[PDB]
Amino acid sequence: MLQLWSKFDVGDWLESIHLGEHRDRFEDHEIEGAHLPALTKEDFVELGVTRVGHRENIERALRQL
Repeated sequence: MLQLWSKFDVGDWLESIHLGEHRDRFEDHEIEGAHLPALTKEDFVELGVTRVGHRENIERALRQL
C-alpha cells in the first residue's frame, strides 16, 4: 500500500503506469509513497513532470489507489 512505499517502490510504481522516465528524478528527491498525495503542481514541475497529461495520469493513478 501507498503509505508504505520506499523511494524505490515509488519509482517502480511510476514505471508501472508508463511514467518511468521520471523515476530517477523522483528518486533523487527522495520521494516516498507517503509524499505522493500531498505533492502539488509546483512539486511535480520541480520533479520534472512538466506535461499536464503526465500530471493528470499521476493523479488518476493515485485516485485509483
